[PDB]
Amino acid sequence: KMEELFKKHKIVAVLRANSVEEAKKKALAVFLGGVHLIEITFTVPDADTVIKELSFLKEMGAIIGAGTVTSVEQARKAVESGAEFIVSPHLDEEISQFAKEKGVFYMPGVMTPTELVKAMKLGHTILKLFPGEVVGPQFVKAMKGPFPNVKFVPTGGVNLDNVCEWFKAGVLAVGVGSALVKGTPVEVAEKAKAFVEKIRGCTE
Amino acid sequence: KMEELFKKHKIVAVLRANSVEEAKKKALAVFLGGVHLIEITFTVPDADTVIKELSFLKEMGAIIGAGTVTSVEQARKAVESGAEFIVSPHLDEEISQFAKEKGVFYMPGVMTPTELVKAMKLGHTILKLFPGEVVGPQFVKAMKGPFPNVKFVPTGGVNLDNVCEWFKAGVLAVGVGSALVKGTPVEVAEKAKAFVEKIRGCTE
Amino acid sequence: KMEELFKKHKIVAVLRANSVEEAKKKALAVFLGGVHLIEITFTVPDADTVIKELSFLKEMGAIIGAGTVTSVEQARKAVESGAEFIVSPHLDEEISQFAKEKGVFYMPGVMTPTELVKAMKLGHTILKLFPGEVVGPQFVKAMKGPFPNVKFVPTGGVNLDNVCEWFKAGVLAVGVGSALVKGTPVEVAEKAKAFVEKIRGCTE
Amino acid sequence: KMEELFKKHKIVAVLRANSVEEAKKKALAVFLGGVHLIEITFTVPDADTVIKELSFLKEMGAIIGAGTVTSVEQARKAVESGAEFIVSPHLDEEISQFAKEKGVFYMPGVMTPTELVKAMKLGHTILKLFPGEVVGPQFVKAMKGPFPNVKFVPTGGVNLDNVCEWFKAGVLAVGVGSALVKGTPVEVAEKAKAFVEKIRGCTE
Repeated sequence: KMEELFKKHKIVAVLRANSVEEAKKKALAVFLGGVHLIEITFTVPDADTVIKELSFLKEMGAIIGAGTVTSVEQARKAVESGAEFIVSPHLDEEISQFAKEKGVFYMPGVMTPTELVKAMKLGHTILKLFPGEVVGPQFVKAMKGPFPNVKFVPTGGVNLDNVCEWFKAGVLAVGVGSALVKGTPVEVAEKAKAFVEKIRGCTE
Repeated sequence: KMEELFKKHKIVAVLRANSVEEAKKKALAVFLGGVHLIEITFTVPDADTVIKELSFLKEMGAIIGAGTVTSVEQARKAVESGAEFIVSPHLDEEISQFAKEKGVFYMPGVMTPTELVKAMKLGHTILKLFPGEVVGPQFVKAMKGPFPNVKFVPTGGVNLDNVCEWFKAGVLAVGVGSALVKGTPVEVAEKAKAFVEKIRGCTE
Repeated sequence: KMEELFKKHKIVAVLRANSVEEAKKKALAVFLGGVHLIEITFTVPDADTVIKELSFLKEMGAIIGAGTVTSVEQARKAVESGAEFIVSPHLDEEISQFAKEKGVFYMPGVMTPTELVKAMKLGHTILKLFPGEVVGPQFVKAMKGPFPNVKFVPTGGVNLDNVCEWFKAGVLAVGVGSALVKGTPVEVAEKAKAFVEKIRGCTE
Repeated sequence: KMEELFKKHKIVAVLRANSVEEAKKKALAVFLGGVHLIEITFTVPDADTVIKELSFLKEMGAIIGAGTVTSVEQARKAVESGAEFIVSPHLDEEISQFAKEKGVFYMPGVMTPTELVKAMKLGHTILKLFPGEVVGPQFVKAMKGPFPNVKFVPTGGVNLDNVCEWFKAGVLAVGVGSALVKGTPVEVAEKAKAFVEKIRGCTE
């Protein structure tokens, strides 16, 4: 179900903020701009409170998840607060097992073929590629040969100029951080609209 | 308390829409653009449902009221759904009495000196001026002589070009309909920001 | 039935004259020019005699009514003389009740939202807007928001240059006085034809 | 008697001031400039004292009345202080009845055909038109058709440029406020002379 949501929506807002209020305002702004997949990172103060207080957006068709999850304790708080997916920057076997037992989609971060194969052995075929700005679209193209069934969601350095190159490399979706979420709520809503239009114009 | 909110915020979004979903999206858009006073008109389908489902914005500092109220039945539904103020296009003695008994702020609409004096005799000193595009800022200036203590909130034809003329005439606030609320959610948020900046630039 | 006649014919001749003979000649002239709705105003001397003596035009498809009715006494004389509709410059509760008891269409005049709501509470949804030259087409557009089911027939200052602006504002019909009825019988018949052609050219 | 004074003098000074002393100085200035009808508005501090202290000007042929009367209490104080006429911005049934019982001329303010007909039913045929700057000379021309016997005294926005247009529309007299009464006593006397000369030059 989560794979079909990533495939349909093609973009995840990777939300970093300095407060609960700033995070909520930015989550609303990206949703009003047409971004339905919203990742509340655990670098946001009280990220569990932010996820819980955004739960009303699910009735409007938002999908609220947790990102930068680095412990089972954080994964637990995220799920208890109503996170619909979990994202980490790394591969975490304890978070993988916890997410499997809870029936919650987990997207581990990988950077190498060895980490990719470890993630596959834990049952993961949809992988965060992080940092995307270091490995680039070339890594995604290289992995298509030996790993044809693995799908990537790159995070890091995705912007309006390179987003169509990522889709041409064969990514499932993109995780967009500062290029989307940096600025005032109005500028964030305008950037969200521009990303949705740019992605549509190179994936239809 | 409601007078000080009108004086502080200086703008009310007069929200007309064809559905509950459109009304909610536009209410969020004006709030994200910095408009805190939001009038859900009873020409919106299920306007009571819209008011109830927007109640979470009150925790963010939105003030949600009802507009185009033309019966005590509509006034009751609005208050039960959590409306914080009532607005009508006309003077209504039954709505005035009901609002007084409920302890809810009522802003009747007036167009004439006779209707103004009737509204004052019912205890109203803050009056909707409607239609504002017919009577203009000249009516507000004319009423300052005989009625120095009456304050107006004009509705109808208020736009970015004339809003500062309304404040120069001595209005308390402005009710803005189609010039703010018409368009996509993104265009409505941008127009809300432009109205807030324009009003600030001629009232500070 | 009267609503469908106003909707079909789109124009009422508002007939003012200084004698019975002048009124009859002008009523014939507007009818020969294609205007079927003819309002004999009670500012015409012996207006009841004029209505009675024009009764033969009903067999030709003219609809003869009374205008400038300001008392139940005048309303009675108009109906007894065979008036098919009553028009007043104001809202009159006694004329409203009398017209309801007689089963005769009454079109009250209104200028304000408060008078409009009073007229609606008396069962009137088709309202004379008077004076039309003071409130303009902007008033009709403003009333469409809060009062979508109310239909206007403006009277006062309607002419060949502005008649299409009134229809674009969403009026049901127009009441035309001096711009149609002033002049010789020949000039009145030519003006009637010009109004019918102008209205057709912007309402089809 | 008051109708013939309005018809003869054609102008009423509508006197607003911030003190008894300023009001008296301005009343003297307009009288020395040839304006005999002087309306002391109840927005003047101690307006009853001003009327009483101007009573000596009646021996010189000044006609001193009260304006902006909005209660029977104010009407009583005005009459007890020697007001020769009462003016209000609105139609007031209690002031109408009180003025009738006292045998004092009352000129109610009206803005609509409905208020006009209410004023006529209370015995008033000479009406203040207020605010004159909103309804304009076009309203006076429109009322001549349905209400040939009603006479208007417009107040609000009357000045040296438009005063002759008001007389061409068929007003009985004009009420002149800020265009006459604003300035030093010398400037007010010069403006009074200029208004009297301008009115004479378009009404003789």
